Amino acid sequence: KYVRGCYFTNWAQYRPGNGKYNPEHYQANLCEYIFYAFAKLNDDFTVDQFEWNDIDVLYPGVMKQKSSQPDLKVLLSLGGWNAGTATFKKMAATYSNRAKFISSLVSFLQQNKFDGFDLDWEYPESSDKENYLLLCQEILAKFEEVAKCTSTSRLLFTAAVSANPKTVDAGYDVPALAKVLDFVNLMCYDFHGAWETQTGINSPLYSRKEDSSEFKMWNVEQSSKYWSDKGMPKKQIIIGLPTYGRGWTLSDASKTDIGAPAQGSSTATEYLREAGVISYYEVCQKLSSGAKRVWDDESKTPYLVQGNQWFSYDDVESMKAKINWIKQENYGGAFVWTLDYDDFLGSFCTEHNGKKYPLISLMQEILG
Amino acid sequence: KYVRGCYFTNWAQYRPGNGKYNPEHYQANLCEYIFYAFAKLNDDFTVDQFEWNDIDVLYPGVMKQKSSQPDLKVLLSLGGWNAGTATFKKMAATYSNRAKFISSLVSFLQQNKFDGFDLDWEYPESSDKENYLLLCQEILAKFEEVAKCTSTSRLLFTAAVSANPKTVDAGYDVPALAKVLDFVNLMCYDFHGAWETQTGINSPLYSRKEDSSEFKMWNVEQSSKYWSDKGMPKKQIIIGLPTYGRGWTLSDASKTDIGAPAQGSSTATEYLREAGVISYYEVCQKLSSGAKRVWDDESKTPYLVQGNQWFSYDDVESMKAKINWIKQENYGGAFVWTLDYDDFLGSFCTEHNGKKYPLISLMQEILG
Repeated sequence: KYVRGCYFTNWAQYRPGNGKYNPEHYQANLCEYIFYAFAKLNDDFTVDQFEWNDIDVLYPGVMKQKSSQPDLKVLLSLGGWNAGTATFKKMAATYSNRAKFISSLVSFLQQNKFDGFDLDWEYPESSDKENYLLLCQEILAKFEEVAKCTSTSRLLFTAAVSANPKTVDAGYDVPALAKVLDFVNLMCYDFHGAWETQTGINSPLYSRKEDSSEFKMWNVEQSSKYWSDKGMPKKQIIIGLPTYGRGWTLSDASKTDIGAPAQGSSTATEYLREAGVISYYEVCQKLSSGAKRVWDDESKTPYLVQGNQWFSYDDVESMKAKINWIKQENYGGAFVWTLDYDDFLGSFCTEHNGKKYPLISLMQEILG
Repeated sequence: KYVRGCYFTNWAQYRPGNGKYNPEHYQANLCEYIFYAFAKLNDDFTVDQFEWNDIDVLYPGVMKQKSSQPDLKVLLSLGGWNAGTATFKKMAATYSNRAKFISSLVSFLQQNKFDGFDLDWEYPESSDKENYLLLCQEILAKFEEVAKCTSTSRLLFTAAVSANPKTVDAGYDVPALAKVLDFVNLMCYDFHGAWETQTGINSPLYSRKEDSSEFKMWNVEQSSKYWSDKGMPKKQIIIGLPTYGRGWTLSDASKTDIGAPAQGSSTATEYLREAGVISYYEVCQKLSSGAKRVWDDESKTPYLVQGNQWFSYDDVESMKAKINWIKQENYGGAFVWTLDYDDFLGSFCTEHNGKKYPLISLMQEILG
């Protein structure tokens, strides 16, 4: 039995044309859990919607999906990269601060009919290690208290967690968190990207011989193993699968290997409009335009070259390898970041004969 | 500004052919409140599903309708005519018994995602008047405590109540109940039926000059006015609207007036299969077969004659008069018993050009 999770994002509504992603684009039985990114943590530690139409439109639209998938669970995620850590740090620092946050959170979850809560603090530091654990222990205790009122099933509680072993060491009490979190969404991606001066793999399954020694742990296999070594049971370790890629502008268009020199991020793409990233469906458009694809069998990922633009990304072949490896190694399951980067219409790519969600469907197909 | 309620019944799934009623037959915005008839009160005072597929199929099927109507509220009803009063009487007799029931009910409501509770004890007698009020005060108190315990909006709490002024006098502390019930569903129907040896009107809007004095209050106008006179604010009095009729077999096929002698109940009909009752859509079937309709302008209701079969029923004209009257007198709103007696497929009646719910649609159309 495997967890299959999927992140919905409340800013994908702003993509133009056929990139615009609405709750109704979800397909029944793709995911057992949808994680809603993101709510907002106010300065006064209360919780509220982040986008103007979360409560009135998008939350109900996502909850609607339970009509064709009765087992679907929808959790609210809080935090993320852009939110930073300053407010989390102060909120977790005292019992009174944490109690105020937990009270606001529980009311927000109940009023909006969520099934659980996904804590995406990116990331707790050494100074936060104790406070982060207390926060998690007190969230679970509250959720249990709420369930005891009526003998109902309790809200779920998960967390998205760093794949960097040094970060894991500093911020997480792993054996203690295993008793309190239902599972952890391992963020084993963004290992390399436009912040570096040479091309590299966003989410390699295995290390490559040409990896420098400092990066030998910076892959799916070793990052997940580290969490297991630190005391997290494998069934609680959920492997993260990106449906986006990261891109560079090459210094030299004749040097296109992994590790080739770069002069900066890739040019912002048509739908994501953000330098240095690309969606899978945008990759399909570039392939139709004649972009060159290379399969890197060592890491089990492809990369794309179009002129001086170079992207590391994930596709059906890399997802197949990774999801089969999840079964083989008996980790807890998979989750995808995000629903809205796949070919969710089936019309952006030609090679899948119009199949919707050619990437994300693989979870149900292989693990289901 | 006006309550619009509708009763769903969990035995309408057993009617044949186009009489079979499924939750997906509900039409968005017909009702603001759906009342689910009925749960089961066990001998030990605990609450449970009545039909084998309530929890597994029908409850979530009704809840699904919130997807196309986000403001829909679904309440669970307990009691009804066939349940009788024996268990209610024992359950309400002591604080201990009521607390066991209330704890069981609150758990059942929250486990099954109900928005509220509708108490249909038919009917508290003089020996129950104090216990009935205590039961209602304690239900509301628990609902308020549960709301704080689980950080949710409190469950709604209604009751379906007698329209017989003698029964109201004996069983209901009307000013005290107004303080704890959100509103009352006035059962201003079944005033006359096959238990009587002569024909009469199921739910007359007004009294008729030929009514004997014993029945001067047995109509919508006076029974609702009585609840008002007894201390229930008009905005808490919800006027009941039947979508069924009641029938007799005439003693003399040449004597077809209101008050004509009868020798027994009407023959059981094709879909309801219960002697003495008929659905509106079954009346439509008989109108197509040449039955005679008579409009009684005094009561603002029609009756149907077909051979020696005689039915008092309600139709678009009687519903129009009653619902427009509700607005004129500023009562609290209307409710229909039941969704499954209307022409809910639009397949039985011809005078409405295939309109679904020709009767029940009038609530939305007139009360807004």
